Amino acid sequence: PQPKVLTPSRKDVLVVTPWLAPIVWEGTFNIDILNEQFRLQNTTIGLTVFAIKKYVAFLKLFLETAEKHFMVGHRVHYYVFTDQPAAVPRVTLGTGRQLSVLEVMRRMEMISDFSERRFLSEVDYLVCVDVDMEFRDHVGVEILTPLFGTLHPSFYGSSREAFTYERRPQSQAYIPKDEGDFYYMGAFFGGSVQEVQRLTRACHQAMMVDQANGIEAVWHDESHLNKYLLRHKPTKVLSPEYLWDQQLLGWPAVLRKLRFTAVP
Amino acid sequence: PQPKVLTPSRKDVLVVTPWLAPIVWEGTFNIDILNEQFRLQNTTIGLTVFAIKKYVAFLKLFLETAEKHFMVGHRVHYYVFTDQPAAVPRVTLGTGRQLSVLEVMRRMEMISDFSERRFLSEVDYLVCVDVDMEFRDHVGVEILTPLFGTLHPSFYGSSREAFTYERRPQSQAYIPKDEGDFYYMGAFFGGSVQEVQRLTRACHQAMMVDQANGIEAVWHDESHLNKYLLRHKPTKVLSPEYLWDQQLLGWPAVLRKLRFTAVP
Ligand SMILES: O=c1ccn([C@@H]2O[C@H](COP(=O)(O)OP(=O)(O)O)[C@@H](O)[C@H]2O)c(=O)[nH]1
Ligand SMILES: O=c1ccn([C@@H]2O[C@H](COP(=O)(O)OP(=O)(O)O)[C@@H](O)[C@H]2O)c(=O)[nH]1
Repeated sequence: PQPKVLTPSRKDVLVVTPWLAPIVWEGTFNIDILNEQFRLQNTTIGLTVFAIKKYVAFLKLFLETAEKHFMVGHRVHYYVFTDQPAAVPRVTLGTGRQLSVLEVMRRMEMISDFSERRFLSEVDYLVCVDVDMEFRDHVGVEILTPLFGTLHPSFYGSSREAFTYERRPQSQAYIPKDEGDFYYMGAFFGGSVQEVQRLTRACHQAMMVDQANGIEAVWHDESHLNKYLLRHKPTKVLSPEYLWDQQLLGWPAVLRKLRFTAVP
Repeated sequence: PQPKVLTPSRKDVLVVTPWLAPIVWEGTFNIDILNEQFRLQNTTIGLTVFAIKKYVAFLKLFLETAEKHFMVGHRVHYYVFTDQPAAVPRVTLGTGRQLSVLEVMRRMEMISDFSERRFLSEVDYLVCVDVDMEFRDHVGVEILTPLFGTLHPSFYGSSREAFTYERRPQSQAYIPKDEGDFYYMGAFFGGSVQEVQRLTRACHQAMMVDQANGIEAVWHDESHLNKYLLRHKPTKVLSPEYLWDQQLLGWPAVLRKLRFTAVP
């Protein structure tokens, strides 16, 4: 179809940030056009996931649903970080899709180390998510951009003084009470390999300083992620369609699709 | 202020294309944030303008108004292409701003040649406009992106079969009747130096082929510009606030600012 300049793509939600980064909601994008632009570059997407201790139990559904909904038609490489390589279930993968097992403050440190490895040279973007989740609907190249965060589903409706940023000024994650654009969740972020290198390195180095000063930020790496994305603004922001909990929050009308949701 | 996820930045216009490029309207951007991000990189903007024959008469107002409204606070280098160097008026410039005179199918060919010169090595973005115009209001770094076009003020409300694309299939500028996103005007386009190299080279090479085949596209380089931007989609699109004619079109309510307008 033809975009119509005089008709809003959505009349109920903000679809662009004040720094002109798209906020990704159903009805904002034509997936056919995006798929073509990304296929033209033979894009490869790395997906990182941690499954430590009892969390290995979530991988089977996480992977099977990824195969149905995540970047289908594109090249995908899953990187599973685990303390149990033998517990990784053997999930059949579509063509162009691969999985590697990496045996293991941790997430940022580890992604930062892995992100700098030469075997990542084929990969174009990295997407970093929680494992206690399942895909229910399309998650595709509409998310891909140099740097993106995701709105925490519990705060997208909130004002900034209510955001659980780190408020102690001795913490590297410190954000003053009248500062802040959005509250991003540490459960889904990513960007090009270079931007994810920069982000995870910055968060890891900041946390190290906090540790050397006897402070642990209130929400741990998520606090440092919010500090980083305040100072280095994401080039796309994912709407809560991309990170949801239907048991705790239902299915409000503003969410036309629930794409990637908590497992009960 | 704080962006509010549940409140549209505009309820009367489309603010993002179906490929997630921002469409730049007043109320979509916080200029303070954009100015800071661009100052952090010490951005230099080149502005190209042609003033041939009687058109040299428009430079004095074009330049004086540019100095009031165009990229103020950033580094700017005007490139005036003229058959009359002595007719270039001597306009006083703000700090960080410079002007060069270049003595002269033409616009694309010439920008393409100039855009590949090494003396452009300081410049980060190129903006290419008509000279029979004046700035009335802010035109700033909100436009800057790898590739942008501007909606032709006469067609932003139209359907695509009404767009004056080149319709003969022997022309390189050929666009089929059920294809097309927008009709862009050849009076205001730009992007990073590299994307403007690519665009002007493509349009110039396409026109050369049309000439070698005894065809002139209906709207000349604007036809080839539309063909190029159909196949290589702009990363921002400027709303008609950025290219207007108040004598012919008035001041409709959807235009909250008239930034860059035709001289009567
Ligand atoms: O014992 C654990 C605790 C956490 N995690 C990983 O760290 C993420 C964050 O924990 P939860 O998912 O427990 O955190 P929120 O994402 O903080 O609910 C999980 O998704 C897993 O990917 C893990 O693998 N094993
Ligand atoms: O004799 C001419 C004709 C055109 N132009 C340049 O080419 C642009 C396009 O012409 P007009 O402005 O006459 O074209 P539209 O932009 O086609 O009205 C002008 O803005 C000038 O920048 C010029 O300098 N001298």
